[PDB]
This record gives sequence, structure tokens and C-alpha cells, in this order.
Amino acid sequence: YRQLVNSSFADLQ
Amino acid sequence: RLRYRQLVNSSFADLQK
Amino acid sequence: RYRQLVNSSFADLQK
Amino acid sequence: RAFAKDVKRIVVKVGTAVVTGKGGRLALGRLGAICEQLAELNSDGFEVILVSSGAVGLGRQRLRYRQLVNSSFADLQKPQMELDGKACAGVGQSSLMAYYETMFDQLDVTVAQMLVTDSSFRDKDFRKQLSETVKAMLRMRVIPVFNENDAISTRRTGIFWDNDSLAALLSLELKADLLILLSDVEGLYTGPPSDSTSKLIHTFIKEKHQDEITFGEKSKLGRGGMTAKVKAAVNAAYGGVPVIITSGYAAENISKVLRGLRVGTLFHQDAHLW
Ligand SMILES: Nc1ncnc2c1ncn2[C@@H]1O[C@H](COP(=O)(O)OP(=O)(O)OP(=O)(O)O)[C@@H](O)[C@H]1O
Ligand SMILES: N[C@@H](CCC(=O)O)C(=O)O
Ligand SMILES: [Mg+2]
Repeated sequence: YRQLVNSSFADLQ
Repeated sequence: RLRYRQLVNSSFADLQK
Repeated sequence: RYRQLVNSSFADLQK
Repeated sequence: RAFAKDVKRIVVKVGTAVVTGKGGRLALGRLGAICEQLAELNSDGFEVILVSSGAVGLGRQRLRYRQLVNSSFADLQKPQMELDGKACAGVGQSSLMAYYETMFDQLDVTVAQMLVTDSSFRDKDFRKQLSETVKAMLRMRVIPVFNENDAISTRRTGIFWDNDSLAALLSLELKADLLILLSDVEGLYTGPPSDSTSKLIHTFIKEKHQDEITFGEKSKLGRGGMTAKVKAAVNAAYGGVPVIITSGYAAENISKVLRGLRVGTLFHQDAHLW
């Protein structure tokens, strides 16, 4: 989660 | 392109599942 | 402040 | 409107309001109609010089989305600050020239990116070379797209930091016949158009329409709004260029003005003998 909350929409891509 | 659209429309609570 | 952002969509944040 | 017969060099001007509609989105509806009308005019033997504006809005919108895509969720916590005082402008001018090309490559009319600063102007020997260049470019049936470079400037006299005045100066320098100032409203009213007290006028008399023109209780400032527009028009008229202010949310109007159908407001140096 923290990773998800500390990620870039570009990263999420 | 469709993956981009899906990610643009998704809700953060949906990026976990 | 938090919950909204959590459930909102990247598009939405662009309002 | 008798001058409409003998005009073969016009300087139209689309303001940011005309170009952009919602959320830094090019008004494809308005811009397309205006470009189509300009292409039809060009074909009918008319030197059409286009002075456009709206790069700042497009740059602001695209740099917004280029922040949120490259932002961390934590960042989304606090409303982001100003994007920039000049970079939005840069990106937006790029985008606008891009659009124009794409559109003018459908009706086969070539355009050139001529960007001029206030310092470049006022430089002796510049007010000429620009002149000659623009003349040759018009001669090969090309439509220039003038603008004010807001990305390499240092202002943060001469041009009035507005394309509207830029239009005026260029028109006087390039020795144009007419300068059109397409805007959102149907012309120069007697104040704010919302209330019924303000009434549209059709000719700007020097000593008549300078007592009931507040330019809105609202002072635009950013684009100088109307006051600036009226000033530009007056200056252009005085130098020897008739100037007409008209709505731009309807391109068809341009043909009516050029053909002569009593539409808009006239800022003519022949006010006494009219
Ligand atoms: N005296 C007036 N009569 C009619 N409308 C007015 C008056 N004063 C202010 N306004 C309003 O303010 C606005 C001023 O428009 P403005 O000239 O700033 O747009 P613009 O030409 O796109 O500016 P720019 O291109 O420099 O960004 C008009 O849309 C008009 O509705
Ligand atoms: N900065 C905008 C125009 C600024 C203005 O409204 O005059 C551009 O370069 O296109
Ligand atoms: Mg203005």
C-alpha cells in the first residue's frame, strides 16, 4: 500500500 | 492505448486488486 | 482530504 | 462601410477567449470555422495576416496534466502552485502552431511562425526587415501567424504586452488596409453588455464615445480587456488604418464585414465627414 501511495501515475503504468 | 485509458479512469482503490 | 483522494480517479484529480 | 470594396490586405486577430473554450481546450468549433473562412478569403485574393493569441492557456492546461501524471500521491495533497510565468507560454505556442498547421494542411494554405518581441521592435532597421519579409511571404500566397514571444522576453512602450496592440503596430507598419479584432462580444458596447442600459454602437466618434465607456466596472488588467482593445483600435485608426471590432464566436461574420453588411463597430479616421 505505502508503495502504491508513494507511486507516480506514470509508475502505476 | 486501452491500458492507458483504463489506468486513467481507474480509482486508486482499484489499483490494489 | 484523504478518503476522497483515495477513492477518486487520476482523471478526477484533474477536475 | 464603403472602404470594403478596396481592401486587399487585412490583419485579423483571434483573442485567447476566442481560441480557448473550456479547460485549456482549443475551441475546435470556433478555430475551425475561423480558419476555414480565412482560407476561403485567402483564395479570393486577400492578403491575410493572422495575429493569434492563446498559447498561455494551452501551455497552462498541458503543463497541469504534465504535473499530475508526473506527481506522487503525496503531492496531490496540497493544491500545486503557479506553473510558470513564461514556460506555460512556450509550450502553448508550440501547441497552437501545431494545431494551426494540422488544420491548414487540409485546405492547403501554408503558414509561418513569425514571433516578435518588444525589444526586437523599436530596434532601428528592424521595423523594416520585418516589413519586407512579411511582404514577400504574403506575395507567395502564404498566411503569416504573428504572435508575441512570451518565453524569451524579459518584461515579465511600443507593443503593449498584448497581441491586440501588436496587431495595431504591425498593421500600421505592414501598411495594411483593415485590422479586425474578433472578440467574444458583438462589438464595443456602452459598458457591460449584460444590463439593457448599455447599447451597441456602430461608429466610434472621437469626442462622443469617451464619456460612457467604463470598459466594465471590472478592470480586466490581465489582457487589458476592453480598455486596451479600444486604445489599440483608436491608435490604428489614427495612423491611417480603418479598424472594425466584431464577434469571433461566429466566423461567418468576417465575410459580412469584408463584404460590407453594417456589422460590428467602426473606428474610422473619417468621423467628421460621415
Ligand atoms: N465596455 C465593454 N463593452 C463590452 N464588453 C466589455 C466591456 N468591458 C469589458 N468587457 C468584457 O470583457 C472582455 C474583454 O475581452 P478581452 O479583450 O480581454 O479578450 P481578448 O481579446 O481575448 O484578450 P487577449 O487576447 O489579450 O487575451 C470582453 O469579453 C467583454 O465581455
Ligand atoms: N502569450 C500568448 C498571448 C498573450 C496575449 O494575450 O497577448 C501567446 O504568445 O500566444
Ligand atoms: Mg485583453
